[PDB]
Amino acid sequence: GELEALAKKLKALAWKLKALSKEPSAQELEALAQELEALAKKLKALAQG
Amino acid sequence: GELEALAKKLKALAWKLKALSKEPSAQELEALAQELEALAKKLKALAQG
Repeated sequence: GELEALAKKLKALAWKLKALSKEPSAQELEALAQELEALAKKLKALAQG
Repeated sequence: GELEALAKKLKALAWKLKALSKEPSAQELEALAQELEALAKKLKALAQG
């Protein structure tokens, strides 16, 4: 369900980070970092719900 | 480098979440949520560094 969709976004983000590791800079990294934090907040809400 | 190692942990976490979506419960989910937050904090530090 919604967790299946979130696992997809997390697999997409791991791929962003694999690419980022060959083309790094602060902006993109702190960008992906905040993407993970948003997904973690959604997961937390599903845990509470 | 260290970013290559982190991309590996993120691909591992996406796999945890894919499995979790068929066997969910609050503990494990809030567990994985805090795992993402720790990885995001490491990424942020690399961005700053």
